[PDB]
Amino acid sequence: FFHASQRDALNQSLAEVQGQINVSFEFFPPRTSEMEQTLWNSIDRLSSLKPKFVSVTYGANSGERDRTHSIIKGIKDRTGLEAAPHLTCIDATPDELRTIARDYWNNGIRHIVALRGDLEMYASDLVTLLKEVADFDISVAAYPEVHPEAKSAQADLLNLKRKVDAGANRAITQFFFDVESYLRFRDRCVSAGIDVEIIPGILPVSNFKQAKKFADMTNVRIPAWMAQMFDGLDDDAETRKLVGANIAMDMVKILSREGVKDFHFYTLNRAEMSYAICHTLGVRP
Amino acid sequence: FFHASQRDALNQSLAEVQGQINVSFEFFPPRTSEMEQTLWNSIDRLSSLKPKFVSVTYGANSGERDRTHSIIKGIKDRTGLEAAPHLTCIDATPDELRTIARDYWNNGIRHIVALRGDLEMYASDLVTLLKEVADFDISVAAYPEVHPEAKSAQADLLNLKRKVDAGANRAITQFFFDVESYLRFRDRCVSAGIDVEIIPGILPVSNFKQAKKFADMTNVRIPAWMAQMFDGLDDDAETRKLVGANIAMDMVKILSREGVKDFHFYTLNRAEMSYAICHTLGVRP
Amino acid sequence: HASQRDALNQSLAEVQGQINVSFEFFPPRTSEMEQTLWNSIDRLSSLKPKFVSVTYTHSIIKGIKDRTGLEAAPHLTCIDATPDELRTIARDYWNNGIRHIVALRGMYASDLVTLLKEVADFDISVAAYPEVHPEAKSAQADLLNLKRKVDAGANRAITQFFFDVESYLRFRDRCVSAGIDVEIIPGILPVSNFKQAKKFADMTNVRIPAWMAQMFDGLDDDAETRKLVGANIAMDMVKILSREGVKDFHFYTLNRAEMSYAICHTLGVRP
Amino acid sequence: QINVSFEFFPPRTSEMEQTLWNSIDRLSSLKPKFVSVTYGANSGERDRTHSIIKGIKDRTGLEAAPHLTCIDATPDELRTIARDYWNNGIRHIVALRGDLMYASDLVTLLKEVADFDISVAAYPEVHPEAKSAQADLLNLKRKVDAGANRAITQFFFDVESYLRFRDRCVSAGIDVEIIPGILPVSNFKQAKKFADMTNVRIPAWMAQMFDGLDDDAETRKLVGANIAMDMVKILSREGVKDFHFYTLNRAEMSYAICHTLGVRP
Ligand SMILES: Cc1cc2nc3c(=O)[nH]c(=O)nc-3n(C[C@H](O)[C@H](O)[C@H](O)COP(=O)(O)OP(=O)(O)OC[C@H]3O[C@@H](n4cnc5c(N)ncnc54)[C@H](O)[C@@H]3O)c2cc1C
Ligand SMILES: Cc1cc2nc3c(=O)[nH]c(=O)nc-3n(C[C@H](O)[C@H](O)[C@H](O)COP(=O)(O)OP(=O)(O)OC[C@H]3O[C@@H](n4cnc5c(N)ncnc54)[C@H](O)[C@@H]3O)c2cc1C
Ligand SMILES: Cc1cc2nc3c(=O)[nH]c(=O)nc-3n(C[C@H](O)[C@H](O)[C@H](O)COP(=O)(O)OP(=O)(O)OC[C@H]3O[C@@H](n4cnc5c(N)ncnc54)[C@H](O)[C@@H]3O)c2cc1C
Ligand SMILES: Cc1cc2nc3c(=O)[nH]c(=O)nc-3n(C[C@H](O)[C@H](O)[C@H](O)COP(=O)(O)OP(=O)(O)OC[C@H]3O[C@@H](n4cnc5c(N)ncnc54)[C@H](O)[C@@H]3O)c2cc1C
Ligand SMILES: NC(=O)C1=CN([C@@H]2O[C@H](COP(=O)(O)OP(=O)(O)OC[C@H]3O[C@@H](n4cnc5c(N)ncnc54)[C@H](O)[C@@H]3O)[C@@H](O)[C@H]2O)C=CC1
Ligand SMILES: NC(=O)C1=CN([C@@H]2O[C@H](COP(=O)(O)OP(=O)(O)OC[C@H]3O[C@@H](n4cnc5c(N)ncnc54)[C@H](O)[C@@H]3O)[C@@H](O)[C@H]2O)C=CC1
Ligand SMILES: NC(=O)C1=CN([C@@H]2O[C@H](COP(=O)(O)OP(=O)(O)OC[C@H]3O[C@@H](n4cnc5c(N)ncnc54)[C@H](O)[C@@H]3O)[C@@H](O)[C@H]2O)C=CC1
Ligand SMILES: NC(=O)C1=CN([C@@H]2O[C@H](COP(=O)(O)OP(=O)(O)OC[C@H]3O[C@@H](n4cnc5c(N)ncnc54)[C@H](O)[C@@H]3O)[C@@H](O)[C@H]2O)C=CC1
Repeated sequence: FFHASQRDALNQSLAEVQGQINVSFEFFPPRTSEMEQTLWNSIDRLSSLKPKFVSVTYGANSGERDRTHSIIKGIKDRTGLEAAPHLTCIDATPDELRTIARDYWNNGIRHIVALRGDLEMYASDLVTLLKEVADFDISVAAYPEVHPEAKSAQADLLNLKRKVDAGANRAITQFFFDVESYLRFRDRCVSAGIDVEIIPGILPVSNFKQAKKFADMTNVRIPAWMAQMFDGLDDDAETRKLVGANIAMDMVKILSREGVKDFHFYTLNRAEMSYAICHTLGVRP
Repeated sequence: FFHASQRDALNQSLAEVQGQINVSFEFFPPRTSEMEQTLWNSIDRLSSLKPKFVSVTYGANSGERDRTHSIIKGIKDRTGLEAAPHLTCIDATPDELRTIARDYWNNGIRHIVALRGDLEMYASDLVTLLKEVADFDISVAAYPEVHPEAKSAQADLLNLKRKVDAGANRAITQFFFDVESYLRFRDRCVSAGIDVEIIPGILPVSNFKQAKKFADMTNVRIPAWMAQMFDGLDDDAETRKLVGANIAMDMVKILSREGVKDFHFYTLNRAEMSYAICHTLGVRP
Repeated sequence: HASQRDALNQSLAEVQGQINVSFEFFPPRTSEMEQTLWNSIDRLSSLKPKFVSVTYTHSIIKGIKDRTGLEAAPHLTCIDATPDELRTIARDYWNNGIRHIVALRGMYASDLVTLLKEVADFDISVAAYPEVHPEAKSAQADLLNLKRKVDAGANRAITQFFFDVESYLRFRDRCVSAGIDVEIIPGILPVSNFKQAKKFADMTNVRIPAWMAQMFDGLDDDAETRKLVGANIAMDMVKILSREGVKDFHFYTLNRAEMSYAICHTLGVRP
Repeated sequence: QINVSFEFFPPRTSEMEQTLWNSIDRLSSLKPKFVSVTYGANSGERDRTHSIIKGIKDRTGLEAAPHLTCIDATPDELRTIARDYWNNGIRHIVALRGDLMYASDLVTLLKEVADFDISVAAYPEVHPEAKSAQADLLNLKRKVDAGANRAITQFFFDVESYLRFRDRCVSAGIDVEIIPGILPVSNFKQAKKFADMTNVRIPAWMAQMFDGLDDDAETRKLVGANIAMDMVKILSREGVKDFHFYTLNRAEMSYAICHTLGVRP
């Protein structure tokens, strides 16, 4: 009865949203010939979905800044899509950052994901610095379950407001598996007067061990039912993929029904899962 | 809020049912060396799930009866699992059927899926004939959306009652995608005084074109959202598999919450999807 | 509540093209009603119903068959007729292309079914009463009679109109567990005139739910609102019935096509 | 227990003028809490809106609220107009911006003139020009904080959309009533045009329901009344006790819908 009809309604609603969802994909700089090939294969397949934009990460304190910039250029040259480099300020001086920013702008890179990076400058300072350089589109990190270093949930929330007030035109969340946490956070952002959309960062899980490691380092809660779902699958990649896709598809269906029309996917350079999740959202070639 | 909490509750409930679900798998006689290999690979993998039983189909009017019996023997000899041959009465005389039945019993085959088969004997007649031969475990076909040849839903329902009264100890449904139809049918079976469990026959869909063909021939309704879900995937087998697994997993989660503790899977000789669906039900090696 | 409504409406939209409908008419008593009736026939015919029937007549049936070609099934009662004449009329119909006959009493219906059977292989349709026929001594008794009529050869059963959906559903559940293997086709009475409808009800022992009485309260002089409210009630009823598996509907048009036509439209039954 | 309001538009032809007054007489018997009259910048102007408001008041004694926008109007002009309306007994105004001062600026301006009862527009499916859903919700809060006494929503056909929106409003601390604007549909072509211009979602089952009825007004009316009655029934079950009807100057449908809600003469 209830559970059945609820499913049908949720499913039909999702079907009718086709054509109204905006998506973006996050990639990281390949470290090997194999990953390089995989990445470009993924870029080609996901580019057909016409994402609002794609972004490329940059490991803070890595000194591999050139890799990020190189990938960004290649993406623009091959797809004509807007590619946003992630830029951290914890490992660079204001002068270096202004130089880096000016170069991006002159190279046609007009969207930057401004982050602080892990341990004189916090992300909000980078946002201001970037806005002084040029009228950049700026995306910043949001934490539904609170950044692990925040003094309080209130402080972390106020910090997001600070970043938006400084010029950030959108917020992208750390991944989460507790859907209610995201929804509650979205309401709190309204209460704090934040007027930008809080874009959910979605992590499709095929490798649970890896996800649990990411999660444990970021204070993200993995529900008991999810841990039980992946238990016993250490050596079953096929079942992990099916189970993970089911989880992600369930997640975006509920989010879509709650009015979310923008999704950012942590692809980890693989396209299969994100491509299928987008398919269910009506985002097709 | 609502949709979110409902998901969490459904998911947690499913997690807690681990160890209480009975499953069975249906296979068909391979027609080529390739399918033969695939089938035994699937048998080996699904056998580790300890199914209550497995069954092997027999195409009515095919004259390939020996193929079914051969596969059944091989399964018993290799796994030690109960293997139930499907037996049709539309293409054999009572004498031939009694002979066939006696041979099965003497060969250790004590469970038969008694069916009529497509066009002097209806399935109910076969049930009676089988019970006279020996004390067989007998499974019969049930149709939540009504068999296409029934004079009415009432007649088809009364026919199921006839089969049970004649000796059938369980009913297995034709596949369905409208979960409410199964639930309503289960309630009607109670109203008709049928005291056996109505086991849902689950069809995990990876090939939509094939499923639609099966469905159109059997009066099974494919919801509009499901047709839209597979639209545009004719040449994308990977996405079809992920989408189909999501549908099947959603289906058994809702069924499980409604008290269903028995599931029969139409594997079409492939194990991957059914194996993963069983994993979500807590049915693991 | 909201989601369930969305699910019900969608499932209804998908049943489009699989529901069978039939329309019941009555012989006109005036030139005006003659005009109205045939206009309805032309209108409702475009919906290609499984069949249409005329209360008891033979002429109207012929005209319908000659004008639309639809299976016109005339009603037949046991009153004012002898078994001899019955067989005569029965054979008179079958010999005129009339294959479907709604056997009614008005010497019971069962005997009428048996008689038509012993004459030819007609498609017999009898009456069913979800709220028990007023004359019947008991619910079970009237129930067994229906079975007797079905056993006698009644192909399908058509219920007296009703407004309490649960009553029809409970009755259908008792019909199956009673061994009746025919579909209990719900007879739908779209209400535009509450006074007239309440009259029929009090004459057939049909219950008018309190909510229905309240819904029509104060509309004696508001035909417009009555029609919208009645169409709504009939709409909701067939929607719920459809979700319960009912794929056959019989409409008591009272020779008017507007409402029945609209209700069919929502069931996917369109030209 | 349930309060209703009706919205009308200034007639532009003699035929529509007759229709409107017939509808006013019919609907006034239901004693609505108030009725409102829309404004068409290039389709009637403020004088026509005002004329109808005055006529309704004189003929029925009902509270009539003009829809007042601030496009191509100066603050001084708006103050002069509001003062005149107040002095003439018009004490409820539906304050709007109008398509391209924001509505919140008008609310403030009006409250400075007098203690007007003020209603503002709300969008369950977000105003088309809003930066985001969050920004549109914060704007509604700004309008309420500026003095708006209630919010009236753009029409919708996805009931859950309205329910989820109402919940977000409450979470945001918006304490006034979020009154659903109901559009009974008898002309689907016209409704779809309205919807396509305002980001309002039309469920698949609904589009399907009106398919093939382009030249069948009778069936459209019966089908649309069913949809509307179904909608208000669910909304009522969910705690809604105020409905605003987009009559499009016709009374039959809204009258019947109110009847089912127990709102009768
Ligand atoms: C969408 C997304 C993409 C990412 N991509 C990358 C990437 O490519 N490379 C990489 O290195 N990292 C990346 N990260 C990780 C990120 O850099 C870390 O989470 C980092 O520790 C914080 O960065 P931030 O931009 O959130 O910092 P901030 O917004 O500055 O927040 C960090 C902490 O400082 C606190 N804070 C802010 N201002 C003050 C103040 N004045 N005093 C005290 N505390 C204060 C905050 O509450 C918080 O606890 C990403 C995160 C997200 C969610
Ligand atoms: C779990 C499952 C497994 C199957 N496996 C196979 C297989 O291996 N091989 C194969 O050939 N087919 C198979 N089928 C398909 C099946 O044989 C067809 O659906 C067939 O047309 C009916 O078989 P049945 O056993 O349901 O027949 P029955 O139960 O006899 O029903 C068939 C029809 O006859 C009607 N009926 C019954 N008694 C009477 C009566 N006395 N008078 C009039 N009508 C009556 C019923 O209402 C129904 O419409 C399977 C179906 C299911 C659901
Ligand atoms: C679809 C429909 C169409 C109709 N069309 C017409 C029409 O065209 N013309 C017309 O004149 N009337 C018509 N009627 C009304 C009908 O004729 C009356 O309801 C009438 O009272 C007889 O009903 P019946 O045909 O069910 O007879 P029956 O089926 O014989 O049942 C009537 C009563 O007799 C009782 N009963 C049956 N057998 C016995 C027995 N052996 N001993 C004692 N009690 C017994 C039953 O329980 C019941 O109370 C229609 C009704 C319906 C529902
Ligand atoms: C009940 C109802 C009745 C209506 N009646 C009429 C009528 O009679 N005549 C007519 O012409 N129109 C009418 N409208 C249509 C309305 O005028 C349009 O929707 C118009 O485009 C916006 O009006 P508003 O009052 O909602 O403006 P606002 O509430 O000002 O909203 C308009 C947009 O501006 C945004 N916004 C608000 N403040 C700011 C800011 N400071 N910076 C940036 N963006 C901001 C909002 O989020 C929104 O996208 C009606 C609408 C409703 C729902
Ligand atoms: N939340 C996010 O989107 C990201 C967070 N980070 C954080 O910064 C640290 C340093 O980055 P790297 O030098 O690349 O470390 P790394 O080399 O371990 O990570 C490689 C890549 O994996 C992906 N990844 C890693 N952690 C992730 C996370 N928590 N969420 C989503 N994607 C993730 C990113 O694409 C990252 O570039 C990471 O260990 C992580 O803590 C880094 C990139 C993205
Ligand atoms: N419902 C069921 O479980 C089955 C139904 N059937 C019906 O009997 C007919 C004849 O059988 P075959 O000679 O094998 O035809 P076939 O050669 O086309 O089918 C081969 C196999 O595919 C699977 N299959 C086909 N239709 C199916 C269905 N509707 N549901 C679940 N599995 C299905 C069965 O394992 C079947 O043995 C089929 O076309 C079908 O209509 C046959 C087997 C199973
Ligand atoms: N339930 C039914 O389908 C029918 C019931 N009857 C009833 O049997 C008696 C004799 O019939 P008439 O001389 O035609 O009476 P009548 O002259 O009052 O009725 C004329 C026609 O209106 C329709 N009608 C009348 N009552 C109805 C009802 N309760 N339900 C559905 N349709 C109805 C029928 O088409 C009937 O032929 C009357 O009491 C009449 O109401 C007659 C025909 C059909
Ligand atoms: N949401 C509302 O209640 C209203 C919205 N508007 C919108 O403002 C803009 C300018 O208006 P006009 O030039 O008069 O357009 P128009 O000339 O197409 O509209 C004429 C009249 O029809 C009614 N109407 C039109 N759109 C409606 C809607 N979406 N919802 C309810 N009633 C509606 C109103 O009474 C309006 O005065 C248009 O986009 C129009 O849709 C105008 C009046 C009311």
